Formats: sequence, structure tokens, C-alpha cells
Amino acid sequence: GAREGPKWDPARLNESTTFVLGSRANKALGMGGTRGRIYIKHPHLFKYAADPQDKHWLAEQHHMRATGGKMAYLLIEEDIRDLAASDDYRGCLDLKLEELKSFVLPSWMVEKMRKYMETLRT
Repeated sequence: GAREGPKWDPARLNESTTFVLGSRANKALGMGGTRGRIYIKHPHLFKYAADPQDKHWLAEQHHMRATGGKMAYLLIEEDIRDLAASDDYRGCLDLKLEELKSFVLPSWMVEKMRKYMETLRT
């Protein structure tokens, strides 16, 4: 097998396999970039804004309370493998989805995450 996924097969992942923040994400998507093929090439890439109340919990998982610099975002890790096949991310020497640091939201956060998605789902 290869190491271009979470463990062996990134496709096996579901729509709720995990979530990836918006910090240090460039790494998994090649550090040698400019803006982000995920925020341009993937105009249909699901994105969940980290509310001010949720940030409290996410901060514990991120282990870094960045006042600013960049806006964090929660995206389905499964959707990453797709965007990873972009024009640039396509087999990038600095592409390591295995270290996407993705994680599944708790039964608490998912609450607002579900009702929220419904807005962009229906």
C-alpha cells in the first residue's frame, strides 16, 4: 500500500470520517503554495466555520490559541483526498494527507454542525 491517505485507503472514508481545522493545513496540501486550491479549485468543498463557543473545545485539540493570523475551518477529511487531486496538490512532494490531523467532532459540537450544514444542504 501507499501513504497518501489516513491509513491505507482514503476512499473508504465516509462523509463523517473526520474533520480538519484550517491551521497548518497547507502542510498536508503542500507547503509550497500561494492561496489554496481548496478555497478556489474546490468551490464545492464543504466548510464549517468554527464558532466562538466551539473554538474553546477546538483549542484543546489544536493545542494552540492563535489570536489571529488565519481563520480556522472544519472540513471533512474525506473531502480532502478529493481536493488533494487538484492541479497542484496532485502528487505533491509536500503532500501528506496522512498527517491531516483530522478528528471526529464530539456529540456536542456535531449538534450545531448538523443543523448548520442543513443550511447549505437544503
